[PDB]
Amino acid sequence: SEMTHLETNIHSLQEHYKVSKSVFVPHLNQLNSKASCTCQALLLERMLNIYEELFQDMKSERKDLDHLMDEVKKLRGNYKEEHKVWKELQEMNSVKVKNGTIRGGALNDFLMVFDRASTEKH
Amino acid sequence: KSEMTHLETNIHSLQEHYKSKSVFVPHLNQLNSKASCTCQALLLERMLNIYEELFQDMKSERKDLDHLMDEVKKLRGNYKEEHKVWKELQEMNSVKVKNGTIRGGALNDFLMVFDRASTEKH
Repeated sequence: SEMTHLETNIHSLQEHYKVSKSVFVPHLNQLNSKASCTCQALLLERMLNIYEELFQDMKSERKDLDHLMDEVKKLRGNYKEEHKVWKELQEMNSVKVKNGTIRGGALNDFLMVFDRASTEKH
Repeated sequence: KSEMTHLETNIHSLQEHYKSKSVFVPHLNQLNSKASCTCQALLLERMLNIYEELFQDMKSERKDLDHLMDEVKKLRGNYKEEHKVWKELQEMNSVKVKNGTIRGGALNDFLMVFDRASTEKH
């Protein structure tokens, strides 16, 4: 009922900013495959990523550092999906908001994004 | 079995070479409070944040844009925890790997991080 109002705003907006491109639907298309991924695990995955870079930075500047980086690499083998989510977040966060194609793609995809985001929270 | 022992030895001998502070334990201290947070919701929260910025950037360059930003703000009301996780990820991911205090803090915090990251996947 609110949805009709939103449909009207998107249409009239696309008329003034002249089928379509898509920017967020490709992210929505990979969302169910992420049903398992938790935020706790994504925070832990960031920390392991930082330890790999740290252990590497220390190395260039040792049986210790070597065994630690090896166990971190082994363990991050278990956090491949968490890592992908993070690269997806970074990818979305990178996007040029002031670009026509992204504007267009974004307007096309708004109601899909808004609908899925509403469902998420009941 | 004697594997965590191995890791303890590597960190100790490494801290001997690099002569506590804490950088990641404060993030571990807020991990259980994130038990609810899913990756699906964190991806959707990124999208809603970018729609708000987009609608704003379009404004400076309208009943339409205003009603849309209002519905996005209303819905992001439901995603405050998701937003905080994202800011936490960004903040952690920024931290200066080539700094002594962070090096020291990071070595102090490694086994706690590694233990919690191991039990996440068992």
